[PDB]
Amino acid sequence: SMTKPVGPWQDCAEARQAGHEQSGVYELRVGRHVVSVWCEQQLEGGGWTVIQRRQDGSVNFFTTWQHYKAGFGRPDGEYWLGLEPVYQLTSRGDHELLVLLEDWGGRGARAHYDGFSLEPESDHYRLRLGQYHGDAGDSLSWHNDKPFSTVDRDRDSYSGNCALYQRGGWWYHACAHSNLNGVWHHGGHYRSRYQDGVYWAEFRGGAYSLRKAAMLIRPLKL
Ligand SMILES: [Ca+2]
Repeated sequence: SMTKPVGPWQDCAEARQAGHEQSGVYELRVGRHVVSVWCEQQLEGGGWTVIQRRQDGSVNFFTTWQHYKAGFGRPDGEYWLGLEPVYQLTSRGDHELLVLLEDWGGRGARAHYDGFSLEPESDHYRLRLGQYHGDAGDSLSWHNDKPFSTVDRDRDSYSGNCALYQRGGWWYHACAHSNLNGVWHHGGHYRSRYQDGVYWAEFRGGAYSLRKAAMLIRPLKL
């Protein structure tokens, strides 16, 4: 028929190439299961699968290993796609990671990594990145080849428990240049004993909480 091609899709890039130019919720076939994700279809050519998004404090990111593994939140809003789904997606071919940030004054910034994957659960979903470029600054490279930690699974390189103080699940080092799964505060400045906000060291700094943050992936076709 004369209607556009339809899903479910291998990824947002496949939907984009089929002529779906509007961002929104798409169905992806990830492994043996179809999962709904937000696709950013306009920025930098589109085709970006959102795997993490912060924007309004509606979802608790201080949550269980099982929730970090399986995914939590909902794709129309704040969510975390899940370590296992992201492992499945990035276990097939090369991927670019795009990090999108916005501060409370409306300034935006972007980080790109040419290469992004996770080890499986048996290797604690260790992060692998590729070459960096972007205006945001490279505040994820310090987390390369770090295991994923949550408060009951302290795998970081800190004397104490990074997740306990910075409140995310993350590939904590000692402790972080970026904390995108941290506490979303209702303004850029907040009162806390710890740098626990949604921060990016090289874009507004570790004492700031960003208004919007998101992590997106797309197949990398050289
Ligand atoms: Ca520790």
